[PDB]
Amino acid sequence: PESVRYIKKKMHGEKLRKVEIEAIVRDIVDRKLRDIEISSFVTALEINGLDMDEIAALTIAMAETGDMLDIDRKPIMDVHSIGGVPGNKTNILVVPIVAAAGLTIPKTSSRAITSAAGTADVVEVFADVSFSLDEIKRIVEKVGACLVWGGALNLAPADDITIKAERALSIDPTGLMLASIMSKKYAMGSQYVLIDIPTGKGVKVETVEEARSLARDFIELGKRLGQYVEVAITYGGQPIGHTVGPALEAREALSALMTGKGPGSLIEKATGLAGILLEMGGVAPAGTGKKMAKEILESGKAWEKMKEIIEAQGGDPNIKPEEIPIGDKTYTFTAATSGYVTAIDNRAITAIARAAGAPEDKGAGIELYVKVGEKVKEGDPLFTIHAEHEARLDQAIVLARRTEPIRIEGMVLQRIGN
Amino acid sequence: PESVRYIKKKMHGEKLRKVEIEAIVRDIVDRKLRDIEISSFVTALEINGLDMDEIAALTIAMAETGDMLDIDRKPIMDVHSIGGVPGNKTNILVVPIVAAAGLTIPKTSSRAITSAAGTADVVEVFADVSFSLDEIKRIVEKVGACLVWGGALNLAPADDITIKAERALSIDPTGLMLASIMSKKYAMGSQYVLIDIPTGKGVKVETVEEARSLARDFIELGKRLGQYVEVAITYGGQPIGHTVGPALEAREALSALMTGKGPGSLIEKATGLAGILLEMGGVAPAGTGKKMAKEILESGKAWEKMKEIIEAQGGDPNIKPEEIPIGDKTYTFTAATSGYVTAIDNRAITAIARAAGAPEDKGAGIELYVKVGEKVKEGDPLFTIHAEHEARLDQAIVLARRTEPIRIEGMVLQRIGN
Repeated sequence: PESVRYIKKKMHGEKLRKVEIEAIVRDIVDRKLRDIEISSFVTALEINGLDMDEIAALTIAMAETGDMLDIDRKPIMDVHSIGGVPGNKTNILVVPIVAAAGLTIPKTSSRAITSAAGTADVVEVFADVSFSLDEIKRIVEKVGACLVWGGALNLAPADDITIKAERALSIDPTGLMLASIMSKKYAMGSQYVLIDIPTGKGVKVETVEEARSLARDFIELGKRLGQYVEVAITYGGQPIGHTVGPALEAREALSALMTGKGPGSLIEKATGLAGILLEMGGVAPAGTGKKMAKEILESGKAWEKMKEIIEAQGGDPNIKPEEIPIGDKTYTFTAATSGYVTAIDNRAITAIARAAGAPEDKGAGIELYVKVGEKVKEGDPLFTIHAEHEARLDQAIVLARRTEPIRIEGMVLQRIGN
Repeated sequence: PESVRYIKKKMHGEKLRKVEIEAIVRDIVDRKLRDIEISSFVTALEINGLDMDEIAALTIAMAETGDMLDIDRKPIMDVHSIGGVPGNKTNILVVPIVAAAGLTIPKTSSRAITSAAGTADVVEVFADVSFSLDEIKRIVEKVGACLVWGGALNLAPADDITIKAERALSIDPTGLMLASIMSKKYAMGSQYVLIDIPTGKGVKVETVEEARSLARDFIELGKRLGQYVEVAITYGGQPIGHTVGPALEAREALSALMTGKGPGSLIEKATGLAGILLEMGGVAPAGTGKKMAKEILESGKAWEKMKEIIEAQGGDPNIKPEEIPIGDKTYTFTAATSGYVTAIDNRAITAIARAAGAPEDKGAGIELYVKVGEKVKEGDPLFTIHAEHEARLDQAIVLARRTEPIRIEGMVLQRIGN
């Protein structure tokens, strides 16, 4: 394919006309470009880069090449998370919180390549997560919002083919990222978009300053697509909630929603994100956003809204979270020395959890009885590990020991000279 | 004064014979060398410094040309803190805790110009600060422990004079510092000593790595002093205890003593600190130090030992901590926004607390209702300002407002895009 010639142009660092970008994406989509080529193009991007014009062309080119939906209700509203913080079951609260206002939010998520549990997986536990794109329009119009697995439908297909190349080469050039995150939003073609970023260490974007740099890229890019976007910088110090893994995250999520009372990380993050959406939506005036969500969630209206979603999904609406399954095999870690918790390491926790088999096995996961800065005395449980297989529970345990995810410290950090 | 001849040598970087060090000190104590020379000499050290041999020779010399004490009881135990943390009334708990073991423990404290409240200052509130060098031996033998103001005694008088230059020049050279801290302890000729090095930001020693280097320096020099010394790095991240200012700390410190139950920050540190000494003392076998200390305080033996001291001090044991006086007029800060406290600035509080004018007014001070990692709903008290007189309090408040000493944050750290 002559499409290659354009790829070579990038190799030499040249900018790409929309005509050139489309041809490549077009060929990528038609399976006229095999793995060898996508890899080279991908490698070129990391090396040479894309200036903004190219990215916007790419997002559009990538998106336009995939099925798109138009929702009668408007304006469309969407929430996406850069991610990287374990135990992020929040998005689930927000859609319901956002939806009850009656604004329209069709939320699509993907099973996670590197997370213990994909947002999709968490939903799957208590509801169906795959539907035809046509099926999706109905749910949203009828119920006004939805949670569905993004992958089991074709959008921004070029991206899917593309991802394999990055992971194999273990690289995520930014331009490709913005295109993938944004274009898929475009296919849904939502008008107002909010992007959430977890910031800290053990997070995808460790540095806030880097995080700020992303928003500009995200917001500015939205303009190119004429989408109103807002970036939210989020605390990423500890995994949100005390539950990691799909069964656990789900339990944690529904219970908060139903009760309207939850761990601060979940409730606070979700409400805050939700509020921004409402302001963008115009339901709530600037500065009143946190209030409407707490009231909305607090009201229990939100739980009720969620029920419609569960019902559309095929999950029984009534279901009592407390009755959800968890793996029979479990081990719990007593604290080694009395003190306070200096730190919790997210990268490790996910890893400890994935070892247990999440997300392939829904039951497996981790539950934390503690939060950073919580005082401890010897024997307080730091976390509980759930697995559906003995072999995994054991394998996870090895990791738990090496990793030392929960770090406990005392006033005397170290003693010198004996 | 030929002492200058030796001083000039330091300018040329030559090492100093003990006589040279001795002579300079001899002149300084004698008042032979006035301010120009002291500063000049002091200046050379920062620029050139001293190898341990010099630091050792100097330490004694400053020490020898000063009153010294010999104690019948043995071994001699002294606990000293580098400082920089606020509210560190912790030594108070440790001294009494140490005494019950009955191991000997003479204590010298000097009110700190920089610090809001001197340990000497807090002890003074419930007792009398100053005693004759001769009296202390008497006091020490009867109870085996004492709290006194180092300042009345003519110790390392060489030390006092050099300090004006340091503060005046705003430089603290390490070699002189060890000497000032060490020489005085040596004059007591204390057999065993321990070093506390609050580590964090806003502390005198910001970084742990810095602390380790000192310890080698601190413990290593002690050998020259044929002194067994152990240095313990300690957590300086936030104020120790929740009371700042002499009276408040006093109320806090004593109550902790009577109760055996107190704010975690102080009790754990004091107890932990005590252990090194007991273990160091040998009363308790290694690793048993923290435990024995906890029990001793819990037993309530420590408060009583504390009881003996007030009597020796002229303080009254029947004394009821609650009835200690406090500033008549108070102002406190409600939380600006709902959230979880992210950090507390120690440097800021002291200035804020000093603004109330402590330690000139014992009554003035700061009491904190919240500590880091503590979720705060909007309107929760962060701290409370106590002052004897208003002009200061307003002055204090004004200072507080600029500083924003207590910081509260949310999951959405920052919002971009409006």
